[PDB]
Amino acid sequence: PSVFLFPPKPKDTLYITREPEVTCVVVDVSQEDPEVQFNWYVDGVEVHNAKTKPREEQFDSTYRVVSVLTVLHQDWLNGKEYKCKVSNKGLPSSIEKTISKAKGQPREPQVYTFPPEQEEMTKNQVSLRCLVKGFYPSDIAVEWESNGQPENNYKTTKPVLDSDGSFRLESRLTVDKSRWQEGNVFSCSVMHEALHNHYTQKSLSLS
Repeated sequence: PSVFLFPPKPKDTLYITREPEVTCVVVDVSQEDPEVQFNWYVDGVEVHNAKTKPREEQFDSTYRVVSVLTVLHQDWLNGKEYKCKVSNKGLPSSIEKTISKAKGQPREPQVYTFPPEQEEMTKNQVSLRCLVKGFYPSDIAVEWESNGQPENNYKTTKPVLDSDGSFRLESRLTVDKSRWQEGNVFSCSVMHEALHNHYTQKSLSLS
């Protein structure tokens, strides 16, 4: 009977028109609905604006209950503590979790792009690489774009810790070789709190 607490999507905290939320999940292998209750707290003060969904059966036959707490962009970025406490109805025993933005001087990402490797120029689909390093905290969003429109066909690694305490990750965008050959510009878009206006972009095209 275990509880998970997830931070907001990094993009949501960095763009004020987005709706960042923290997410509390209860996973339970037992059919018996124990009628879980959530208490939420921001820096130890209970709040009441969480939206909790009904118990649902998962594909693996376990049961999960999801509770979402809307958060203020600055509240997350200023290191406020989000506490999820879970109770079965009228039974005082409880499990809690706490998360918060990691502490430490924010550091700006450095962004590198790489064209496809030439022994890949024999394939129908080629890869573009965006390497991002030197950043703190780990909270970051990496996306791609071309001709002012999003590219969805990318995979991004989990953040890895370098030995100076800053993080790094790599994204790879897979596109049809014809698109790369026709001279289209592909932008790696990087969103991090330590970047000016939380955004920078590096661009890649054939010459």
